[PDB]
Amino acid sequence: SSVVGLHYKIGKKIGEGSFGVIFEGTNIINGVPVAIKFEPRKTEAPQLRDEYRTYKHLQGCDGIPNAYYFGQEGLHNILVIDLLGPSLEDLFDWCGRRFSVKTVVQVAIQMLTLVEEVHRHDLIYRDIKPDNFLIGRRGATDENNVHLIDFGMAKQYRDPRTKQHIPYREKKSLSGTARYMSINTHLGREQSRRDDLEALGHVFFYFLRGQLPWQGLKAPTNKQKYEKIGDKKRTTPAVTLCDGLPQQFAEYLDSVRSLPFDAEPPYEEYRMLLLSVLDDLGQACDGDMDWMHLNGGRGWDATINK
Ligand SMILES: [Cl-]
Repeated sequence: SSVVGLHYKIGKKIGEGSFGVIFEGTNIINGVPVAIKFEPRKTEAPQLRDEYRTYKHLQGCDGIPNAYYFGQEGLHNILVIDLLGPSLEDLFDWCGRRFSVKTVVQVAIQMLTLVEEVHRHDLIYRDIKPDNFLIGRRGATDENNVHLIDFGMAKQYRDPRTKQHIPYREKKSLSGTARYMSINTHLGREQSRRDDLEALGHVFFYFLRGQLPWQGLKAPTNKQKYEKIGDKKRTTPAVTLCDGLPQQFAEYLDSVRSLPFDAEPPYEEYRMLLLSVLDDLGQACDGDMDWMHLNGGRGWDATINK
């Protein structure tokens, strides 16, 4: 039968692999587009139901999609959420694998705002990467605004009522993708708010430079490869990353790398820091992004770009 969750008809597939399947969908009551996340029921990595709960806790926060339904159907588990646009990694590719300073600053402060609100709801993200930051859809009011999806690695870092930080521990298994993960994550340390921020600084340099100096490294195994990547992150000073770039980005990475384990980061201080880049270069934070000039001004095309 075409319809799951009583009201959500399944359309084209937009992703397959370990995430069971992800589909396009439409609400059969109002026609609004949704994304249908299927997950095999009896599997060794059950994660969807908690991702639905996380969306419900973060419900209403701007930039976080709504969760409309979760339940059992067949031998699959379904999460229906707002369908959104391409990831920042997609637009990165289409923009020639480089964002200009204006776009990076504007995108950064929205990522700082999203992650902040996540922290306000007592959770750390722990999977920061450009592939999990999506823009809206054509014609929508939030078309070129940054969103945050995929919360399967979100963990509670403080008690919601007492606001008391989790204990510091070590010797944990390496969590996330090695290109953006913080240095503390490489060393197997318990993550916190600071690590979500340090991973953003890595993403910011990845947008500005088009690559990171610890990409394309070789090693016999993945354990040794993750260590070589972690090794160059500590060998490479923030100023060398920021070569020919506004030093506020090096200043940002250094300041969040120095944050104590339980310290609350000065989010607005970081946003003002990156905003002062635009004042230094005589630019305005008006919302104009690089991808809004693709294809002659049209935007991004489904079969040329992707
Ligand atoms: Cl090994």
